[PDB]
Amino acid sequence: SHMCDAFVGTWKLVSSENFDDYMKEVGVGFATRKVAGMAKPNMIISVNGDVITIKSESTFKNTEISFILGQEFDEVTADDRKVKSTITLDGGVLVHVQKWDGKSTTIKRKREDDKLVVECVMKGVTSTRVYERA
Ligand SMILES: Oc1c(Cl)cc(C(O)(C(F)(F)F)C(F)(F)F)cc1Cl
Repeated sequence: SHMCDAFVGTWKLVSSENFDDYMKEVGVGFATRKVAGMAKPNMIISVNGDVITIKSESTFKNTEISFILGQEFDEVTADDRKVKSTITLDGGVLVHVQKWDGKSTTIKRKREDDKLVVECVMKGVTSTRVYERA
């Protein structure tokens, strides 16, 4: 048993709050915000050795990242930002920082009861997205 066991699996979005405002703060344009805000993604998390894979799949976009904790990688986001990403575990929370154009946003994933809670923060704007097991 190990580092991310309680995150592994297939998760489905069940609620969102403040996501349009988060996307605005990040710089996402109108049409992408509308279509992305409608999305109901599945988040699929797996681990093989030290490599964690996170897939996000919806009618809007299918994306996938694989990474080792603490080890930076280049990522193209679903909104076509080219970012430098680092994901770490901080007291049981997966913390994903994305850097681009002198900006930064942080996405935190936490297990809470039977949910996986995702908090997306850009400056003073936070969005909370709740996922349940599929
Ligand atoms: O699945 C998704 C993933 Cl991985 C990422 C996004 C975004 O890139 C966000 F919010 F992260 F900035 C954006 F901009 F399109 F909204 C949205 C969905 Cl729905």
